[PDB]
Amino acid sequence: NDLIYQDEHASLQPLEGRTVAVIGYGIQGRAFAANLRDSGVAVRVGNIDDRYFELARAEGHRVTNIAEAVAHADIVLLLIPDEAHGAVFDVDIAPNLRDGALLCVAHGHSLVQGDVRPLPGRDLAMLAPRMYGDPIRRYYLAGQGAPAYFDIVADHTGRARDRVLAIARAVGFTRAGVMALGYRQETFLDLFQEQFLAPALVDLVETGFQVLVERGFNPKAALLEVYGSGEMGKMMLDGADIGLDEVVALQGSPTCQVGYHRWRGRTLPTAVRELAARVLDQIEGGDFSAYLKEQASNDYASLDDARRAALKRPLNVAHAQVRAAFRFPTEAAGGLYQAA
Amino acid sequence: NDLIYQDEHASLQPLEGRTVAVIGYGIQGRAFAANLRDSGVAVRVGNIDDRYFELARAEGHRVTNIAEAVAHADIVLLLIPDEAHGAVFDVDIAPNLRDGALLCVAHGHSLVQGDVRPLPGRDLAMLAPRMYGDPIRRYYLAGQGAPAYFDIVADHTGRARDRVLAIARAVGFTRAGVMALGYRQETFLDLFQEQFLAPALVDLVETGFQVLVERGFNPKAALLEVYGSGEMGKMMLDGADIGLDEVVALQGSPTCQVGYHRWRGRTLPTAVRELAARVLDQIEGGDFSAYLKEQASNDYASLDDARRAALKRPLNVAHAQVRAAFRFPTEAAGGLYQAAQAP
Ligand SMILES: NC(=O)c1ccc[n+]([C@@H]2O[C@H](COP(=O)([O-])OP(=O)(O)OC[C@H]3O[C@@H](n4cnc5c(N)ncnc54)[C@H](O)[C@@H]3O)[C@@H](O)[C@H]2O)c1
Ligand SMILES: NC(=O)c1ccc[n+]([C@@H]2O[C@H](COP(=O)([O-])OP(=O)(O)OC[C@H]3O[C@@H](n4cnc5c(N)ncnc54)[C@H](O)[C@@H]3O)[C@@H](O)[C@H]2O)c1
Ligand SMILES: [Mg+2]
Ligand SMILES: [Mg+2]
Ligand SMILES: [Mg+2]
Ligand SMILES: [Mg+2]
Repeated sequence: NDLIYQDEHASLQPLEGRTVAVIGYGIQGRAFAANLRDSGVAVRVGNIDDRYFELARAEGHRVTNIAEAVAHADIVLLLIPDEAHGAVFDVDIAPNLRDGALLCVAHGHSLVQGDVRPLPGRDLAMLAPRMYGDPIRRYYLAGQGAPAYFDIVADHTGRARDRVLAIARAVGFTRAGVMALGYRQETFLDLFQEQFLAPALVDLVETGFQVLVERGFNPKAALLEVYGSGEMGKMMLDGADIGLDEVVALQGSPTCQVGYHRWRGRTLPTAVRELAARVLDQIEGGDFSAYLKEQASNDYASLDDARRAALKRPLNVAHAQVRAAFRFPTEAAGGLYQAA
Repeated sequence: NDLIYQDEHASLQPLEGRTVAVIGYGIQGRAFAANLRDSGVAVRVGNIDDRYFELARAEGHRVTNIAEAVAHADIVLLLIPDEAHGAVFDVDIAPNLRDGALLCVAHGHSLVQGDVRPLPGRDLAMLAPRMYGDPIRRYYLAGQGAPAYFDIVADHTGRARDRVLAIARAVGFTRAGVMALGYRQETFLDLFQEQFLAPALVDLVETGFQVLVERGFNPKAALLEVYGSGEMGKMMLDGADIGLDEVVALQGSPTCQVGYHRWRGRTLPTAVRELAARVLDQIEGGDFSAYLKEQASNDYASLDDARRAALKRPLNVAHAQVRAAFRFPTEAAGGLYQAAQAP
């Protein structure tokens, strides 16, 4: 059956007198580094010479090049982009990773592609959060956490498991649950969410917007209804708690419930299911890996073009107009990652 | 060209010495009643003899039958299901609505069907929140608000507009924005969200779950990724703030962004937009209106069956298994609708 660790199944004892090198200070790196520090764990940041290095220094961390961070650490968290794992692993990590040290990745992709490998005398694990940084940090400060998947890939020490789960406890994942799952299955699940589900959800919101605008509806009202009001986001996030069909049962007017249940299970043709299968085949069969390696070279120039093009889509032009005219509920983020 | 009111464009002055009758204490009724009370507005609840009547009493409101609430009110908010509007308006509201009093609906449907009509000497308006009750209440207490649309249908007094916007300010909608929109267009927009977009989003989440499970993926993990983790919910909520493509640009790893942009705009066949058009045709043409009255005529017996049947779906079986095994971050809701300070 499933193996799920919560607070009662993990301790910070294994991190006593140990230094964690957080490699990278991006979406994941910044949240791990902040949460580890506030949990009373000795933390160092290893980063290349870019804005994240300066940010780590600004937020009161000990910041060096990656090689120096790895050399001075008992546990190394490789929280940089997956395509950068190969070169950073071979040049900066492997040569400096001490005897009996633990290397952790937060995604199985580099393990699947063979860019990160078990090293003699050393431990290798995946601790893969099911959430991005800002929520991981906000949850942690409220005494809450996001779920994670973990895999002990190589355990020379025999202590990898408790050290990985101690990191997971210190960063807050054990407040939700840390489930045993193979790095291979994590990779395919994770890439599936990013390549089928997220695009298809945004494509559908966009489809609702475009059809309403085509048929003479107020573009601001169209944008608000399909997501801009936050209603669809609230339904999906409350749904994570009580279930999606249950949100409609509890929070829906009878008119809303009658309409919802008329089309529930009837909106999507078989082609959607088939395209999801096609995306999974591309992820598993090496097609996506080749596409990603291509896109990575020239420092993701293609991705930059795609990002700028997206902002000029009618949906995102309409978003800008709505957000200028309607105040959205936000929380102050100033010093969110400074010491607690 | 849009007319959008924020806090600077409304005041509570028009509610000075006025009593608001909140008809219903449901998803909308409870939030309006709570926020109005905390804003220092005199509120009474009119409700039929059910669990909502007792809840209103438990939460410290002056509670009576609908007719008595209306008879003692300057402003009446009709916050009960749309199919109940006709009978309640004819029997309970119209005969008891004072000269120069304002009646507000939170949805245009009863106005489009003619179940709620302008009355000589009285004001008629729509104030339609773009949000359900709990967030309306939570936002209010945080000094924030949900957006709303409004339409002045009949204005005998010539003061309908300022009184409607005063209610909107009292319940917090002006902290986000309250936009002028015809009750007809609101009806079609609102029903479209409920009949195309919400079902299709859940259908899409379910498709993701089914495909992963049918290919041997861990059912708990499949459920977490497609919504159960809260990640897709957070993306869509953060997206409402900064934009959906912008959330991916800011919070997505480069691996995630490369994957997202590979399929963005390519996932859906033309049949999806065709169905969207078909749903609007059913909404606009009277097909849905007839379907709803049929469903209501048996006290929503078919809906009760559909609700129970939905809990047996593999997605909702997996949800229960995930929720028993993983603790989810939630705020305590115990005190949510009891008296608070004005923010
Ligand atoms: N973003 C998420 O929601 C998320 C979720 C779970 C796991 N992860 C995983 O965490 C890891 C980090 O992803 P992220 O989203 O934090 O990325 P990010 O884009 O925020 O990473 C930026 C960081 O990586 C460093 N970096 C970038 N290119 C580098 C290079 N060539 N060499 C060395 N350092 C480099 C930067 O200096 C900075 O510290 C990845 O393995 C990713 O798959 C991300
Ligand atoms: N739910 C939403 O998110 C939402 C959003 C905006 C507008 N609205 C509108 O608000 C109004 C109320 O919807 P809701 O979601 O609060 O509904 P609800 O299901 O929560 O309504 C329950 C309330 O209606 C009363 N009620 C039910 N049947 C009645 C009847 N036959 N006669 C008298 N009272 C009756 C109950 O006693 C209770 O007070 C509707 O016009 C709806 O379209 C709802
Ligand atoms: Mg992920
Ligand atoms: Mg509605
Ligand atoms: Mg609505
Ligand atoms: Mg990922």
